[PDB]
Amino acid sequence: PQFEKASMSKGEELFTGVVPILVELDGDVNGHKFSVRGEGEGDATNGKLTLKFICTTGKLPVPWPTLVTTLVQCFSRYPDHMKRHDFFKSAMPEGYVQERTISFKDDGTYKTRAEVKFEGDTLVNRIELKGIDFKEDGNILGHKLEYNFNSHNVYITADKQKNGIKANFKIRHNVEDGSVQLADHYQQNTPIGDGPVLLPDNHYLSTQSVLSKDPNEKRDHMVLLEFVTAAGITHGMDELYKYRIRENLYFQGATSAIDIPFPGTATGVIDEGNVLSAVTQGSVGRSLQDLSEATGINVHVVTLHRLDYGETPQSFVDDLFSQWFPDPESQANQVIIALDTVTNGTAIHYGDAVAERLNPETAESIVQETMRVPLREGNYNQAVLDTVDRLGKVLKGEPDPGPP
Amino acid sequence: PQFEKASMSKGEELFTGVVPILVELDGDVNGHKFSVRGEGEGDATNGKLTLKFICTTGKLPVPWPTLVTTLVQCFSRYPDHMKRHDFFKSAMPEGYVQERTISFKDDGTYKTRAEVKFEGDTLVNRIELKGIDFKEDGNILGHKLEYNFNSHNVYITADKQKNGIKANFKIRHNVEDGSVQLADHYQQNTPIGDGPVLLPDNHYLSTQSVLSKDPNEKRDHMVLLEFVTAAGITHGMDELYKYRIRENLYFQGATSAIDIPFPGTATGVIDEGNVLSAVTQGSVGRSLQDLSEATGINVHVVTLHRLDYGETPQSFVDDLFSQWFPDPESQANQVIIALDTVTNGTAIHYGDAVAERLNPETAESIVQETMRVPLREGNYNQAVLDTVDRLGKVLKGEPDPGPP
Repeated sequence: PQFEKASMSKGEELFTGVVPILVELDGDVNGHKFSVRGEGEGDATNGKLTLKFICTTGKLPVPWPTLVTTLVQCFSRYPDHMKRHDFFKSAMPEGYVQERTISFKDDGTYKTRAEVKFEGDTLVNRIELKGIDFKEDGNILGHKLEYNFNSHNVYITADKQKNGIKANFKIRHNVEDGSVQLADHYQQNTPIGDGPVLLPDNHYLSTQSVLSKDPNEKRDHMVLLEFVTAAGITHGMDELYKYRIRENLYFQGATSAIDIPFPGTATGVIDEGNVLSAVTQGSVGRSLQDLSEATGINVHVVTLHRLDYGETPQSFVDDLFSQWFPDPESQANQVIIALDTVTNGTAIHYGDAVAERLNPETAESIVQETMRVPLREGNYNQAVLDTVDRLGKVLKGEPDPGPP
Repeated sequence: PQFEKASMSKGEELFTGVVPILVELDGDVNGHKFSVRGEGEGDATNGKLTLKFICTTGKLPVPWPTLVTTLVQCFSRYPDHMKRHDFFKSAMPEGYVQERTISFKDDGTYKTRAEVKFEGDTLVNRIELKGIDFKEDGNILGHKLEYNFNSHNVYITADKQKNGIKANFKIRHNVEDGSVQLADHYQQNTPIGDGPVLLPDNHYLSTQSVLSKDPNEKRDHMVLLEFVTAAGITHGMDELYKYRIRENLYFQGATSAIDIPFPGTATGVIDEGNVLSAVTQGSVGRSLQDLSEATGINVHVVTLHRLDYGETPQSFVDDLFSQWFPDPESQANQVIIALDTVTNGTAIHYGDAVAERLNPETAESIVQETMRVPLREGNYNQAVLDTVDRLGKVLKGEPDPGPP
């Protein structure tokens, strides 16, 4: 079996071999202050990672395993069929901001902000950690955690408004008395630069960590080794799918036009890519209804997650319109605007009655300029409202306003 | 997110913690004879594995990395949503026979047979290896391979006839001159005992190996550490799906009745679970056609991979018959027999005209005894032919023969 061997981003090629790694952390938990420095290497092709951390201020005031997740997901092994979903490498060399909240069950919580970026040939992770309201003799400050680490799944989803991702997972820390201490993780990454990045389908990383000690070393330290790979889960893999309906977990795949059936409505908005607020849809709804009752032109606005490979925005919107409005009579009385929320590609289609009021060069200007300019900052709500505002005045037969 | 935490086989519960491990290998390559013994532990919940191998006969005549794949896939981490596909643990404690052929590109080939089974509380892998026609100064016998190891995917499929699995993968061995030496792997596993086992959907294991040396050790040896997890890939995850049609790679999922459209044929066989030879289908074809032309009863035989969760063999065959033959007139002139090839569950449905010749207690005997008895040994061809033979004589109006 052979898959897409080609490079999917420029950043991906920086990790082609072994990349040196540096980690720096300034922490404060309940006021006990500390610092950690770490160095090692990473081999992203194989998903291998090797680091040695040391506490530069004495002995760690918290247990080492509690800092593992804080102390470079760009070194994950994305198999060939998953390469299009590797956000982390696509943000390089500029890097990303990785922020987290870590709630230890029945105990305090960490608050973390790091920058992960290339400085020369080395990948650098620079962290600030703050820990609040921990129990004086709890599992954390009391150092009751075992020096070992379990494997986990990190569930990832795209944050399209921020041109980044979000992730959630539960870390299980073995307690020396046989119990288990839970650390719920909420995470957000956002690229430092303005270059383009890969916005992923829902997927997960399966993680493994092996903690050890350096016999020669006498400072307080941790030796860590890791393997990491990405994978996806679709609804058909989940025996429990039928029952957990009463999201952000399943690999969406591409949207083909047939996947969107005609809504059965004169006008409206179809937010399949889930980028629009209910308040926005309510406003767009009233506007398109205004246009209909006055001009008798019916518009639908369709968002979607991403398009099939090989199919373009124009080709999707052309197919959809044929499917919705088979009869040429059902045509012309109808419009459709489409938006790919992963790529921000847009396109329109309309029947001749509309073109009896809408010129090509204008119609392009409305989807390629008025609509796309706000997507430059991830403002999908404004992109749709502006487009609705400009087009509606055209179809009401008014002075066309300008593009941005 | 929460998935099926429950146990899917009895064998699965033997790996609940850390299991001690023992490996024994007797090898002969081009006549250079050797033995290796290894001991360590495995933690299948986390997909971790730790072993130390030593050559008991001097220095290894071949490079250590070339024996990694030969020297316990039961220690793989199956995530919760994949537990139904873990063949390896379900064959325990009796175990399985793991046989392989390893073709080193432009060089010789290994031939291997092992038994993996529990002896007391320890998992034991006992291997015989034979190597044939290697190059005297090749990459193998010449010891030109680097002491390191890449990550790989092991692609797995069910071998239903043998109540086991098959797997294929390509191992890439780094060569000290910068080139890469390929070792194509063909594999077959079969349970040692007669107890029930899990037959899996297509899936893969993503593997990682870290090779190291023991400083205190002076014998020829290898220290190995491993992480391993299972995952699946459906067609929608593969950008190249549309082009590689002109198999055994994609996670099949369950078959619902709607997935099988009415074939458009008076009679025939539909081998959706892909267990029947063309020669068998040709024979069944002529028989069912004989029954039709003579008695005017039309039979279809349908196999399928496995059923949706919650749906039974009877419930699938009842739905299918309604879907194929809506009109009660299209009924009675028609029969349908269904077979789940993963579970060997069977069921029939027929219209009243058939029951004007076919008694319930008999119809059951034909699908629950005549058809299932040959499935006990994985003989799907004989199961269908026997059932066709017995039923056809009933519907021709002849002395019913017996069940097994």
